[PDB]
Amino acid sequence: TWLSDFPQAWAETGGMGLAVRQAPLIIPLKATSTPVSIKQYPMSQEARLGIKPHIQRLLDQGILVPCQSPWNTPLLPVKKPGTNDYRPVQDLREVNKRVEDIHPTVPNPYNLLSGLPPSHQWYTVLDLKDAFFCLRLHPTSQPLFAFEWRDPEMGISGQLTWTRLPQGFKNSPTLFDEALHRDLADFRIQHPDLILLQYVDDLLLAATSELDCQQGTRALLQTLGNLGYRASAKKAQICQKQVKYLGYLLKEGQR
Amino acid sequence: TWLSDFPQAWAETGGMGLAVRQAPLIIPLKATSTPVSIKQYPMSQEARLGIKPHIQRLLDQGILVPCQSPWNTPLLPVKKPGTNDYRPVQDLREVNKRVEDIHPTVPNPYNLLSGLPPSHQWYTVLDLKDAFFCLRLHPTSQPLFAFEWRDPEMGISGQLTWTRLPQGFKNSPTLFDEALHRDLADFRIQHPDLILLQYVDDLLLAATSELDCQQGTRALLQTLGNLGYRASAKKAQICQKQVKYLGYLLKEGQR
DNA sequence: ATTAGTTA
DNA sequence: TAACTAAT
DNA sequence: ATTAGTTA
DNA sequence: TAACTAAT
Repeated sequence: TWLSDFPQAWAETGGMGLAVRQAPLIIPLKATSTPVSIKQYPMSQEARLGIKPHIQRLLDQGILVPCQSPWNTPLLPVKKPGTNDYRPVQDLREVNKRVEDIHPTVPNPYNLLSGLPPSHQWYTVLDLKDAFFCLRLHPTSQPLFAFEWRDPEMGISGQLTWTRLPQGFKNSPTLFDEALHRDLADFRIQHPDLILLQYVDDLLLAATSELDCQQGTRALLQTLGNLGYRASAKKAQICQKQVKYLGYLLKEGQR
Repeated sequence: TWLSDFPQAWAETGGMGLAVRQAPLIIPLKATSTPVSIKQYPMSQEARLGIKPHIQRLLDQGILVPCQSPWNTPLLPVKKPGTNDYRPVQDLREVNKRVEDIHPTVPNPYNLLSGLPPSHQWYTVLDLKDAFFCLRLHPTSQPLFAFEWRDPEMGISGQLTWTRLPQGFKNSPTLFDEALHRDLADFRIQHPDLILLQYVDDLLLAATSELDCQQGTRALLQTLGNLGYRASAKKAQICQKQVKYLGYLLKEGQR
């Protein structure tokens, strides 16, 4: 039961993550950018009730905080089902347009896999839960991602914003990927034999013997939990010779 | 009055033309071609009355003759005005598709004009009237261009066809152009100095002195009339230093 | 609720 | 040009 | 009356 | 995809 050996490493028992070694991120704007404030589109009580719990939880976790900002983007009530539960999706497109571009350093899955040697048949796959939220946003950049929120009967003043790298921000994947690479550089050095593939929040650890893939996995989980990241114990694929990774099925140095 | 000096050369007084030196044309079909017979689209009495005179005249001139053929294309009643006189336009497209292609030897106007020297400022422009009809169609090729014709009260059996190169046939421009070039080759040889440009039925004669452009024009008209072609005395532009040719205005070695 | 892009 | 298609 | 091609 | 545009 790896779940018991490494409590801090699993989202199930380690609590929300926070990459303690990473300095809060500063988001540079384009040279000519000025704040854009888009009024919130009227939302139905149904959508609001559906979204409320999520907002409340984020506030209690400190991921969302009240604020007053010249920036504002609309919240979209998206129901994953065909007519069930909602989830808040923020339309950060006008903000993305005003933020300075950075080089896309995340390798496409195909090329990433080309780094998998035939010798390592034992793989481990971990998915980091709420990856972006583990990265802090510098207070000077937080106002950029503000949106409107209310409760027709008592509630928050008006706007809330993120204290962590938000979903929907064009640079979140790249910044997370680069941050985790910095945090796992030492681990790679301490395990010259192991093969560690990273695709934003999806990790594939490779090894020759179940002993390696096993001892290596223990070190990774311990390392991850220690750095402040959290993996999904639910979806975790430990020391297998066949696993699903990035939409592929790895089985015998194949796919 | 050039009209009196050369009666045979003008459509106004020479009668319908007929290139006596040109052998009746044989139209080769593509390797796999089979006859196409498209029934005549119902025509209104108005259109028919409008077209009748033209058909009658062509028959009297021997340009149209009765026939029975496995080929048939529809006649289209086209009124050049917005609601006036009609003219018969035959849709030979399905026939054009079955006829073997030939190389397009007619030069585009731009390139043709590039053959105009600065030295020749005196030009003459002649337009051959009913050019295609001056070329005979071999009896073996005539059936190809058949169409339906009737007179609700006495008339022609059913189909008529052309005995001359018809309008609407994809190769008519090229074949006429090549035929006239053969008929005017000698004239070019007998007038090394003169500049003769041909664009299907549009002729431009160039010269240095009004004497040349004049004596040369007399020889051309005489030659043309003698060969069986006919120019429009109406639109004729004799020995001028400015003339309209192929949509251009020639004035001083310009345009 | 919008929109950048692709298809009909 | 109108419809789709995906995306935030 | 149809149609091959180009634009909306 | 619908409309045009030219052409026979």
